[PDB]
Amino acid sequence: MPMILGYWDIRGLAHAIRLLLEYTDSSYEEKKYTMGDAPDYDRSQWLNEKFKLGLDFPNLPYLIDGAHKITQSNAILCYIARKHNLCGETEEEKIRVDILENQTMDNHMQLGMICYNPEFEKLKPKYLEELPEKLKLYSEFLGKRPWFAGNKITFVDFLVYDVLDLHRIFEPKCLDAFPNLKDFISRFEGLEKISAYMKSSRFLPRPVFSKMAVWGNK
Amino acid sequence: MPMILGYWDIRGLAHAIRLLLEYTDSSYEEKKYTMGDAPDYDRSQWLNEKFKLGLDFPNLPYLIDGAHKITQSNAILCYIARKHNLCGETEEEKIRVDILENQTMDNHMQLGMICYNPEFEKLKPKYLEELPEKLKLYSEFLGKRPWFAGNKITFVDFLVYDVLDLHRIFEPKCLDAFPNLKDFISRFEGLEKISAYMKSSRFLPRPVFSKMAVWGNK
Ligand code: NA
Repeated sequence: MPMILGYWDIRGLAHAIRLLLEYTDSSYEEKKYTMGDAPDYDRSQWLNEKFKLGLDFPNLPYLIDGAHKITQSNAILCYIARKHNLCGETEEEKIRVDILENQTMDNHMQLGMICYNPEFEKLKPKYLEELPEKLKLYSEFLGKRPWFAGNKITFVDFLVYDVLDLHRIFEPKCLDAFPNLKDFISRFEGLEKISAYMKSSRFLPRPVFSKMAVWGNK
Repeated sequence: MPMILGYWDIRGLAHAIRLLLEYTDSSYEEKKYTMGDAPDYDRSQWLNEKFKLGLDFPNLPYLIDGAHKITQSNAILCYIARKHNLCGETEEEKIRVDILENQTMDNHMQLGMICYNPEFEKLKPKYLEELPEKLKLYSEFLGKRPWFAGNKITFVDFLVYDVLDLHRIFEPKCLDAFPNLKDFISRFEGLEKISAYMKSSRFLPRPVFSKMAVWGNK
């Protein structure tokens, strides 16, 4: 019965999924892949079973729940969310969820691109220069709402939390100009099932990225 | 009052949206922004309006429909699709829709990455070496189904059509090994409203990408 979540033994793209699985009290186990160390960074464990699990578009992370085999982190989150009415009910909520689902991936991928290239320190200045405007848009989108879709928490709160928390690790002061984002993080981490998970042995906040990353590899 | 689709005067990320608006007999008009040529690629036409349209995360394309102001092309597609029950009904359809919404963006962005890269000619051979396996995944996922979510067309058929068609422009023979994908294209282009639109003066198949592209800029 327990679902299987497959991913590298890192935080990465599985962080929001792990948090949502824990928030919804879902029964799951993790299939963990380990990347080899430098200089080769072997990925054989995944690449050689990548095509042996019945996934339609093999990729990490994946979720196996009975006959349902899902890839793409956002499709995984949506699947879990539908089981728990975490998807937005009003048309307004649904639009906000769809926008943020795609926007959070853009901003995550932009950080991933800066952290996997070797000129990271050469490219980091322009990134931090353009970062406050990115966070301001999140802060203004939230405004006075408790959650990003409106009055009710949805799966995109888990995506926005991950994006925000990644950046306060990346730059510790980046949220100081945005008190409503700091309060959002405080309220998210204070949710009973989330707080219990973050204080448990399963909590895997680091490394942020794979061994292949210039930043966040450890 | 027609909806407003705003984008560059190219095919780009708006193709699937244009096709879906046409299939659904939507009332819309297009706000076309023109981009300057190299090396500056002037976008001041967009920049002078970018923050004055009510968009939460200003970006192109956008869709304005009364009070609803939407960015992210997948969010735009979902908004139009919900008006016409084109998002999938059963859980099984919804999973396939969710996977494909994100998978098609992945493959779209992977072609965009090499076509916008200055070393395009250096990178093309390996991309073409890996292309058959990518398309095989779409062919095996479709199987003998008429549409990608199952027995009824959904908005992700428009997304898959665009990615496949982009690649037969890029590599004309690339679908030859996959008859069910060729048949799918025939079915998509054989929809009455798509057929009429493709013969219309509104059809805009080229340029594939923006003026900044190395491949597909004209
Ligand atoms: Na939808």
